[PDB]
Amino acid sequence: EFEGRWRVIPHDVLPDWLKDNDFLLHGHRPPMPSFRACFKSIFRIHTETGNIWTHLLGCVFFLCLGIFYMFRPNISFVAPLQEKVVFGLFFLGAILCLSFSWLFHTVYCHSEGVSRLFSKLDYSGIALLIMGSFVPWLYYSFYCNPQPCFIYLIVICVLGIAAIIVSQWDMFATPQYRGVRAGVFLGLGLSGIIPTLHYVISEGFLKAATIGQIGWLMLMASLYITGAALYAARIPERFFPGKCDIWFHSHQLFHIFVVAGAFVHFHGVSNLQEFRFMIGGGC
Ligand SMILES: C[C@@H](O)CN1CCN(CC(=O)O)CCN(CC(=O)O)CCN(CC(=O)O)CC1
Ligand SMILES: C[C@@H](O)CN1CCN(CC(=O)O)CCN(CC(=O)O)CCN(CC(=O)O)CC1
Ligand SMILES: C[C@@H](O)CN1CCN(CC(=O)O)CCN(CC(=O)O)CCN(CC(=O)O)CC1
Ligand SMILES: CCCCCCCC/C=C/CCCCCCCC(=O)OC[C@@H](O)CO
Ligand SMILES: CCCCCCCC/C=C/CCCCCCCC(=O)OC[C@@H](O)CO
Ligand SMILES: CCCCCCCC/C=C\CCCCCCCC(=O)OC[C@@H](O)CO
Ligand SMILES: CCCCCCCC/C=C\CCCCCCCC(=O)OC[C@@H](O)CO
Ligand SMILES: CCCCCCCC/C=C\CCCCCCCC(=O)OC[C@@H](O)CO
Ligand SMILES: CCCCCCCC/C=C\CCCCCCCC(=O)OC[C@@H](O)CO
Ligand SMILES: CCCCCCCC/C=C\CCCCCCCC(=O)O
Ligand SMILES: [Gd]
Ligand SMILES: [Zn+2]
Repeated sequence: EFEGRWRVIPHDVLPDWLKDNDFLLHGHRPPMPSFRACFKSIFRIHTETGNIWTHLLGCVFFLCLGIFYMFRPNISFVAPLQEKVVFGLFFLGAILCLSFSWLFHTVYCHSEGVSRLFSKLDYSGIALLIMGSFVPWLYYSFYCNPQPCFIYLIVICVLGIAAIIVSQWDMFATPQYRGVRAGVFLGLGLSGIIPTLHYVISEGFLKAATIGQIGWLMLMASLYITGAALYAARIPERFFPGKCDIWFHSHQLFHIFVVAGAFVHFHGVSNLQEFRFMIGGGC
């Protein structure tokens, strides 16, 4: 098309608001204050191609998975309205996170102001992913006891809202604060260790590891700590500058870790429900 033609550019030519990873040396999209060109650029090769498509493709996937769940027969659930509301909040959190992300990774190169607004929606989406993922997990983990279930819900929501308020600070988006983000969100998700200690302290290592939770929760902490480590350390683009530029750089692998992470997490709480059903609502 002879409308909105652009070329990829090296890092040095990017304005300071687009310059974020000095290991992605070429393949950058230039500032294009046209969302027409921005959304058309989804069908182009560049540093954000994979970022766009992993969370764009992953967003339609959670959208389908969250629609199909809503239309599940109500005999499957002990309390289908309640049980569907808890999963619903996880699914919305998963959908919003991926949407804010693929939208931001798309309209990113548009302007400084636009990238500034959508990056704050992008960060905020991570916090809503963690918050929402806790809701069905606490519903089944603290099923027969609601004093911790209520407290831990407020704890994850008070922490998540703080993370979301800290995401509005413009320093938080700078590449000097990259480690601070990987710690802020990593801390948010790892704070689940509080209710894990508490659950284990009252059910015991038998009632906790027999029911898969311990084996699953560890893999989840692996995905969380390995994943955040990649983002903050910029691996592998640190070891192969200008070679891992279009495919397989850290932000791209991190997207895969987020979609995979939210799938492992869904399959986990979709087991706590398959189990709570095989036992009914007894206390
Ligand atoms: C003559 C080349 O310098 C032109 N070529 C540059 C890229 N490489 C090599 C390089 O990086 O210099 C050539 C390989 N090429 C097609 C093929 O190999 O058949 C892929 C498409 N590219 C995209 C682009 O760069 O805009 C078209 C322009
Ligand atoms: C300049 C861009 O318009 C090229 N662009 C499309 C065509 N290429 C070329 C190929 O087919 O070999 C595909 C693979 N390519 C290798 C390479 O070109 O170095 C990746 C890196 N290039 C950066 C660069 O070209 O300097 C970005 C991709
Ligand atoms: C001043 C800097 O420390 C912070 N600033 C970036 C400055 N750029 C400079 C450039 O990169 O050319 C100007 C672009 N523009 C504003 C304008 O129209 O002057 C966007 C809004 N600004 C507001 C401001 O200018 O303070 C946001 C942050
Ligand atoms: C959660 C998903 C939400 C939907 C995301 C968007 C999907 C559809 C995308 C549409 C892109 C259409 C192009 C939008 C083009 C408008 C911007 C533009 O360049 O305007 C120029 C002038 O009007 C001003 O100078
Ligand atoms: C559209 C409403 C359908 C209602 C079905 C009612 C029965 C309950 C359904 C349970 C889940 C069935 C398996 C479907 C599980 C979701 C997978 C999905 O949709 O992935 C999206 C990708 O294929 C595309 O990117
Ligand atoms: C889908 C994204 C996740 C966030 C929630 C979105 C809000 C959904 C709002 C309204 C949906 C109205 C219809 C809701 C339909 C759910 C009940 C249903 O059909 O169960 C199958 C049973 O009939 C079998 O016994
Ligand atoms: C922010 C997201 C919150 C969740 C929104 C979606 C909630 C799910 C919607 C409807 C579930 C209704 C379950 C109600 C089950 C009642 C029993 C019945 O008679 O079932 C017949 C069914 O066909 C009725 O659905
Ligand atoms: C983006 C999403 C962010 C997280 C939103 C958090 C909202 C929390 C509020 C309500 C969650 C659904 C509660 C649904 C109502 C629960 C009532 C109940 O009987 O609870 C006892 C159970 O624990 C065991 O049976
Ligand atoms: C996005 C949600 C991800 C999952 C939910 C929250 C994640 C919580 C974070 C970390 C929990 C990791 C648990 C790792 C295991 C700790 C429990 C423990 O001490 O078990 C004793 C047994 O090993 C004895 O055999
Ligand atoms: C959902 C289950 C876990 C999935 C993997 C999560 C990885 C660890 C979480 C946070 C650390 C990375 C912080 C990224 C902040 C900037 C957001 C971005 O643009 O990607
Ligand atoms: Gd400015
Ligand atoms: Zn991202």
